[PDB]
Amino acid sequence: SSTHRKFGGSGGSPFSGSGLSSIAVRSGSYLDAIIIDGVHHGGSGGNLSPTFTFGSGEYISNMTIRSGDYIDNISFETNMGRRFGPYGGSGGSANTLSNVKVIQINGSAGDYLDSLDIYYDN
Ligand SMILES: [Cl-]
Repeated sequence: SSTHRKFGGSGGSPFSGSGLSSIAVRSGSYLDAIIIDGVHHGGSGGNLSPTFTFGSGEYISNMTIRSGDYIDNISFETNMGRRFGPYGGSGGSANTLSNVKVIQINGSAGDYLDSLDIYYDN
């Protein structure tokens, strides 16, 4: 296999997302945490989003991340046309993974979400 792309900065401690079955975030001006399959990655600040639960073979087909030294914003669309976000702030540069299949979301987090490493098929 896959392509991957890293977003964000160097802080935090690494994590792996595991199978992409459900996602929620905590955000304010930037990302406090991402919660993947009920597992928390990041801090306790900001506001907690609703949980997006993927339906049977649903996957992320478009994803937009705004980031700088931290992850500032996340949004995505799925192959079924469902949407998540945006959650976070303006700030950072924006980048979109367009018409892909996201297979893993790994990253690094502490009290905030420092970085994401997105693995995807083009
Ligand atoms: Cl930042």
